[PDB]
Amino acid sequence: AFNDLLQQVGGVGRFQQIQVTLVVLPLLLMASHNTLQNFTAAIPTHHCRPPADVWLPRDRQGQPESCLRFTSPQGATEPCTDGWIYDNSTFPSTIVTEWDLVCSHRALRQLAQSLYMVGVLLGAMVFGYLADRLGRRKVLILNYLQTAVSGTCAAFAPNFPIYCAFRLLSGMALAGISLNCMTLNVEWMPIHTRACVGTLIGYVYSLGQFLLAGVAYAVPHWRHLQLLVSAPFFAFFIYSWFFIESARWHSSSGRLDLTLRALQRVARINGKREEGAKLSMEVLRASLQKELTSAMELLRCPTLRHLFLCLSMLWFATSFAYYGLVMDLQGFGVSIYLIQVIFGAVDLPAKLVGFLVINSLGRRPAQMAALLLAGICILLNGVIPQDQSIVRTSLAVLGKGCLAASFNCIFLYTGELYPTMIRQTGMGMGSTMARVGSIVSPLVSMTAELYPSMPLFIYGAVPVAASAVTVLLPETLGQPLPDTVQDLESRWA
Repeated sequence: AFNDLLQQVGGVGRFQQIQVTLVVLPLLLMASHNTLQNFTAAIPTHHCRPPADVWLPRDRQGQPESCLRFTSPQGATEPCTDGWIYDNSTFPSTIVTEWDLVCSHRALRQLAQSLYMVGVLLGAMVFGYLADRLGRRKVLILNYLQTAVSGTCAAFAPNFPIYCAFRLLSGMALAGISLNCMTLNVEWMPIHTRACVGTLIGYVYSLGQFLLAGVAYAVPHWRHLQLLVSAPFFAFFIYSWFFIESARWHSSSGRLDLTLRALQRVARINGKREEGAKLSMEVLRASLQKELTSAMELLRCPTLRHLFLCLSMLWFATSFAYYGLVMDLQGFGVSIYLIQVIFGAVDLPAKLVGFLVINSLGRRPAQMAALLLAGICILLNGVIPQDQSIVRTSLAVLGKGCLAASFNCIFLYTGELYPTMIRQTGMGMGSTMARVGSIVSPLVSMTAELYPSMPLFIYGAVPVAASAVTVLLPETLGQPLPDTVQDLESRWA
């Protein structure tokens, strides 16, 4: 037994203590690299440049129009041609100022985010197979270097295609590093110590936002902000050479001497110089007799369809509602730094109370309550006028907290419901649908010209219909996990 071997060699000692932190360190910058678009592409106030030879319309609010200008001295008007004048009050320079991505090309700002989010999905897909074929350490270091190079070269991009391609490569590598970090940590931790690691992961991810806000305030310029955000990955790659490959993959790959050498090294670096000397080729051979010995069932057989459909719908709806909700800090009214700080601070109590609710009551009432509350909050935010921020901002924050709680709730539910044979496949498909929702969310946010309230209305309407699906999901609180598809058949009967 692998757990028996881990308990014999020393379990969680100095080796694991160093490894967990040295592996989870970059997830602090994970959130920064995920959210950096909102701060490097903030749109400032602008208006049409006066001609090179009083020249600008005004609206009911009294501000000069940003896409119109006079044609006669002080009448008819002609579209802006010469250029644009921006305001350097709060944002000295962004990509919008650099490339004049306003009016006619206002969609390129969202197109950049969409092409970046394609990268995360493609990276997950490719690098899962790459890791399964060539181990975990090599793919980790390759993704480290790719992230470093892509992030460094993205700041120096004379052309929008160059910037977009570098962003897509960065997203690919970030997906790779995240997935491989999670897999390696799970593999090296014992079986019973997995919920603790997941909590740790969640916490780190939540705590990265404060660092993002601090560094963004420190460096307002977009080029320098990008460079400073992507710089530490080089030192991270430098230290990534001192990693040890996981024993599970080595055992499953048909090679035993490497696995035994790694186990002996781990035992002798933790401190158990007596226990680490008892490992033998034949003893390990006798111990490892059970471990040594797809989508077809996930879709075709009628036993998993009625669960896969609902789980995919829930994952997609959650990601679609969350990843577009996050990137709307400018429109509330208060300073975006304070808004980011509040968004990063409110998550912890929401997840705590969500954990309490799901552990004291059934899972379906918690799921439906979270989904419906998030949808209602978003709908009310869309309906309410934007003049008052004291209530609109608070409602948006409450919706974000509810969505954050629902994410963890569904993360637990999917694994706890899927049987032992398709559990990994179901989790992978759920993550894939989540990434698809994250991809489509900016494209829905694109549809703002037809109606100002259409994006918020759609964002608040999707979870409302999504929450009504959860009723069909059977509860599993205080019940043993299903093992075969036949066992689950009796429960639904």
